[PDB]
Amino acid sequence: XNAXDDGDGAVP
Amino acid sequence: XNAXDDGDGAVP
Amino acid sequence: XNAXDDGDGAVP
Amino acid sequence: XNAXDDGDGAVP
Amino acid sequence: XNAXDDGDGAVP
Amino acid sequence: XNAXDDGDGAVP
Amino acid sequence: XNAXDDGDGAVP
Amino acid sequence: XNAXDDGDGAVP
Amino acid sequence: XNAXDDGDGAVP
Amino acid sequence: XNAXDDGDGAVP
Amino acid sequence: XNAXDDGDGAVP
Amino acid sequence: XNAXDDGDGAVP
Ligand SMILES: CC(C)=CCC/C(C)=C/COP(=O)(O)O
Ligand SMILES: CC(C)=CCC/C(C)=C/COP(=O)(O)O
Ligand SMILES: CC(C)=CCC/C(C)=C/COP(=O)(O)O
Ligand SMILES: CC(C)=CCC/C(C)=C/COP(=O)(O)O
Ligand SMILES: CC(C)=CCC/C(C)=C/COP(=O)(O)O
Ligand SMILES: CC(C)=CCC/C(C)=C/COP(=O)(O)O
Ligand SMILES: CC(C)=CCC/C(C)=C/COP(=O)(O)O
Ligand SMILES: CC(C)=CCC/C(C)=C/COP(=O)(O)O
Ligand SMILES: CC(C)=CCC/C(C)=C/COP(=O)(O)O
Ligand SMILES: CC(C)=CCC/C(C)=C/COP(=O)(O)O
Ligand SMILES: CC(C)=CCC/C(C)=C/COP(=O)(O)O
Ligand SMILES: CC(C)=CCC/C(C)=C/COP(=O)(O)O
Ligand SMILES: [Ca+2]
Ligand SMILES: [Ca+2]
Ligand SMILES: [Ca+2]
Ligand SMILES: [Ca+2]
Ligand SMILES: [Ca+2]
Ligand SMILES: [Ca+2]
Ligand SMILES: [Ca+2]
Ligand SMILES: [Ca+2]
Ligand SMILES: [Ca+2]
Ligand SMILES: [Ca+2]
Ligand SMILES: [Ca+2]
Ligand SMILES: [Ca+2]
Ligand SMILES: [Ca+2]
Ligand SMILES: [Ca+2]
Ligand SMILES: [Ca+2]
Ligand SMILES: [Ca+2]
Ligand SMILES: [Ca+2]
Ligand SMILES: [Ca+2]
Ligand SMILES: [Ca+2]
Ligand SMILES: [Ca+2]
Ligand SMILES: [Ca+2]
Ligand SMILES: [Ca+2]
Ligand SMILES: [Ca+2]
Ligand SMILES: [Ca+2]
Ligand SMILES: [Ca+2]
Ligand SMILES: [Ca+2]
Ligand SMILES: [Ca+2]
Ligand SMILES: [Ca+2]
Ligand SMILES: [Ca+2]
Ligand SMILES: [Ca+2]
Ligand SMILES: [Ca+2]
Ligand SMILES: [Ca+2]
Ligand SMILES: [Ca+2]
Ligand SMILES: [Ca+2]
Ligand SMILES: [Ca+2]
Ligand SMILES: [Ca+2]
Ligand SMILES: [Ca+2]
Ligand SMILES: [Ca+2]
Ligand SMILES: [Ca+2]
Ligand SMILES: [Ca+2]
Ligand SMILES: [Ca+2]
Ligand SMILES: [Ca+2]
Ligand SMILES: [Cl-]
Ligand SMILES: [Cl-]
Ligand SMILES: [Cl-]
Ligand SMILES: [Cl-]
Ligand SMILES: [Cl-]
Ligand SMILES: [Cl-]
Ligand SMILES: [Cl-]
Ligand SMILES: [Cl-]
Ligand SMILES: [Cl-]
Ligand SMILES: [Cl-]
Ligand SMILES: [Cl-]
Ligand SMILES: [Cl-]
Ligand SMILES: [Cl-]
Ligand SMILES: [Cl-]
Ligand code: NA
Repeated sequence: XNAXDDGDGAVP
Repeated sequence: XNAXDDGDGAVP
Repeated sequence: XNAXDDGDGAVP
Repeated sequence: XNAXDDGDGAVP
Repeated sequence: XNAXDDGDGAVP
Repeated sequence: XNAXDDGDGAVP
Repeated sequence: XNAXDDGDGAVP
Repeated sequence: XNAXDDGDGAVP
Repeated sequence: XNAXDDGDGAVP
Repeated sequence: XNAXDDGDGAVP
Repeated sequence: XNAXDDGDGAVP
Repeated sequence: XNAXDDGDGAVP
């Protein structure tokens, strides 16, 4: 996997 | 963004 | 399956 | 807005 | 989960 | 939380 | 179709 | 489990 | 054909 | 992703 | 172990 | 894909 600090998908 | 051919999240 | 809006596992 | 105690999005 | 037609978070 | 005896996610 | 939350085959 | 006479997955 | 270990289509 | 002009899976 | 960001089995 | 002689997941 996750990127973005917003979990899976959304921001990479 | 998407990777994986499974849409957002899931497989990168 | 999924619950929680966070994908598989994590919050049910 | 927010729900979830996780801020905007994520868990409602 | 989402509301708003603008994805996760932002407008409910 | 978990269900399925396979841990978090996967089988509920 | 699928059952199981593990995709085609495996758990019904 | 299997259905279909094609093994696990595929036709139920 | 299949790729991905998830059968036909889905992940290549 | 897809190949084949027949969508996901089927002909690669 | 796991691979794929889909948990145990599924995509390696 | 599988490894381990125990099918998808579990032992790699
Ligand atoms: C090189 C590839 C193909 C991906 C690595 C980065 C990554 C793990 C993205 C997934 O982030 P999200 O789950 O937030 O979309
Ligand atoms: C290196 C980073 C940070 C991302 C590039 C690849 C990417 C855009 C992955 C996101 O895929 P999903 O939406 O399928 O998780
Ligand atoms: C009552 C049982 C046994 C399952 C129904 C609810 C469900 C489908 C949970 C899975 O959620 P996560 O994949 O987010 O853990
Ligand atoms: C009437 C609607 C549609 C929402 C009520 C609760 C709410 C404001 C949800 C948004 O929570 P997140 O920002 O955590 O997604
Ligand atoms: C049960 C609660 C508290 C809210 C349901 C409405 C909902 C699912 C809003 C989340 O929308 P966004 O992801 O657009 O913030
Ligand atoms: C009624 C609800 C909403 C959940 C109860 C069952 C549950 C806790 C599912 C989570 O299972 P996994 O963690 O294996 O996905
Ligand atoms: C009535 C029949 C015969 C099947 C209904 C259940 C079904 C659609 C199962 C296939 O699940 P898997 O793809 O997970 O093996
Ligand atoms: C009631 C359910 C849930 C399924 C019963 C029949 C079954 C065991 C389907 C699995 O067949 P495949 O392995 O061929 O997909
Ligand atoms: C380079 C081409 C054109 C195909 C070879 C690899 C292949 C056979 C992919 C099909 O996988 P799925 O059936 O999992 O989508
Ligand atoms: C690297 C691999 C293994 C595949 C690339 C070509 C491809 C993306 C085929 C998938 O096509 P279908 O979705 O039509 O099966
Ligand atoms: C040495 C071997 C044979 C495995 C290394 C990679 C691995 C740990 C695959 C298991 O991933 P899944 O649980 O997603 O299948
Ligand atoms: C390319 C990678 C990383 C793994 C190769 C070995 C493999 C396909 C293991 C998956 O085994 P299980 O389905 O038992 O987890
Ligand atoms: Ca991810
Ligand atoms: Ca993310
Ligand atoms: Ca994170
Ligand atoms: Ca999100
Ligand atoms: Ca994405
Ligand atoms: Ca895509
Ligand atoms: Ca993906
Ligand atoms: Ca699930
Ligand atoms: Ca979801
Ligand atoms: Ca969840
Ligand atoms: Ca909000
Ligand atoms: Ca808050
Ligand atoms: Ca936000
Ligand atoms: Ca929230
Ligand atoms: Ca949401
Ligand atoms: Ca929204
Ligand atoms: Ca939407
Ligand atoms: Ca759980
Ligand atoms: Ca357990
Ligand atoms: Ca489980
Ligand atoms: Ca099936
Ligand atoms: Ca499914
Ligand atoms: Ca499987
Ligand atoms: Ca299944
Ligand atoms: Ca079966
Ligand atoms: Ca059979
Ligand atoms: Ca079958
Ligand atoms: Ca195929
Ligand atoms: Ca296969
Ligand atoms: Ca595939
Ligand atoms: Ca495809
Ligand atoms: Ca096409
Ligand atoms: Ca195709
Ligand atoms: Ca097919
Ligand atoms: Ca594993
Ligand atoms: Ca993982
Ligand atoms: Ca999973
Ligand atoms: Ca497992
Ligand atoms: Ca996996
Ligand atoms: Ca496997
Ligand atoms: Ca085997
Ligand atoms: Ca195994
Ligand atoms: Cl992250
Ligand atoms: Cl993709
Ligand atoms: Cl959900
Ligand atoms: Cl909150
Ligand atoms: Cl919406
Ligand atoms: Cl988000
Ligand atoms: Cl359990
Ligand atoms: Cl399912
Ligand atoms: Cl059969
Ligand atoms: Cl495969
Ligand atoms: Cl195509
Ligand atoms: Cl992983
Ligand atoms: Cl094996
Ligand atoms: Cl599995
Ligand atoms: Na948005």
